[PDB]
Amino acid sequence: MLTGKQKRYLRSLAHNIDPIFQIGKGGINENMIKQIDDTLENRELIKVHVLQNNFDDKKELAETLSEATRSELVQVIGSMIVIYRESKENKEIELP
Repeated sequence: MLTGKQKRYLRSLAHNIDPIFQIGKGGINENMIKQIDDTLENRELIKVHVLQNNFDDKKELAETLSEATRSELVQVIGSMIVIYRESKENKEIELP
């Protein structure tokens, strides 16, 4: 759904925002996504805080988080993941 140019614009949008769903250190747990699911299903931009600790590993989690969140990782900030879930509610979202 998201494309290169959309990631840059949106990647900054979720950068100054705070994560409301947090993944444990084990990796990505559905219980955590159960909340992220409703959390992101309501908003358009979701910045998640994952405790994978590893940097290249946190990205792999997006492979599972993005594919499960039906969204697209605009970027990953340390222990935070920046993703954009498809559009449903006309929120002031950009995506050229």
